[PDB]
Amino acid sequence: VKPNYALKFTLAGHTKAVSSVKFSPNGEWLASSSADKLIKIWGAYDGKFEKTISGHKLGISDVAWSSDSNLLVSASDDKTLKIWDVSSGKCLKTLKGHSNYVFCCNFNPQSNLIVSGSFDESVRIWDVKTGKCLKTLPAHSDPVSAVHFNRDGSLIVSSSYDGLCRIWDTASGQCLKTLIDDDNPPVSFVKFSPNGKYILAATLDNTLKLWDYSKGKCLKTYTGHKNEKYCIFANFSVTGGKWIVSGSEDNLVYIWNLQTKEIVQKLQGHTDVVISTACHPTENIIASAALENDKTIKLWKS
Ligand SMILES: COc1cccc(C(=O)N(Cc2cccc(-c3cn4c(n3)CCC4)c2)CC2CC2)c1
Repeated sequence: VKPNYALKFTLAGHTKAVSSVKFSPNGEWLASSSADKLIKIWGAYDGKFEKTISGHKLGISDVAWSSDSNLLVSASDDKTLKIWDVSSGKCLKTLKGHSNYVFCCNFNPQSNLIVSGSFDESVRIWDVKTGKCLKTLPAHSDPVSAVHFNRDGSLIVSSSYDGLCRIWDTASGQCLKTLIDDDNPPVSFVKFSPNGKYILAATLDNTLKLWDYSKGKCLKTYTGHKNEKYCIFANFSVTGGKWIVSGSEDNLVYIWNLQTKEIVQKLQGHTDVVISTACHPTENIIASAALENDKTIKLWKS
């Protein structure tokens, strides 16, 4: 069984490389962030431009939705995160604390906390309501590429150019596990599986790996794409077949069968590295976004 994703919409508006795209949990919206310092909101189903959210002083590298689809958090080279009320467009809080560029961010499932990762090689945990830092984890010895909460929010997984994946106790801040394979390439992305059993990790040796967190073992490897230079998002696609989805530095979107690890589709159309992809929560829809030579977001439907 193979999907037949087909291009439906191309979304133009950002004036520099796109950084990160995410679908709202309620499925209505796509948020994008960009090196152009802007957040843009788009209709998830029609690709129709909705509004621009502005305020960061420098480029934004990541953006993420609150559980109720009402808030965004963004991570920027201005060394802040910003919490946004999407309807009003207002910046509710500016999170100051990192000493270098903030590269990655996420809400916990309860959306009372935010986790962030930075070039200052730390991971910080923030209180959403007060906008204050609760914990600072001396997490890595190189820039942090990704941070993600597990299903009940009790765990944080982080990745770094230092070659490590680490799992942290949210409440205590203690390192619970360090994961690394036979080699030490930079780890450029990590996230928990939807059921929370697994960890999907990208390394800059053109490889994605599915880990059993609790066993601390690599279960699956996904190859065939190009990933040696940039931190490319990866996803679990679950609305139809169970796929792994990733951008690639050959300007394609790759889709693998999660179980068999075979490539089942490649999406062609971007003119630069596909840095970010996202999967719609209820429809077979993928959003993809590319770097400076391209500047567009594309919406594919299977
Ligand atoms: C983290 O340390 C590094 C070092 C060198 C390159 C990059 C990088 O991926 N990009 C591309 C890029 C741009 C914007 C956003 C992202 C990005 C953010 N996140 C991810 N990629 C995965 C999780 C969070 C990457 C840098 C761009 C070309 C100048 C990252």
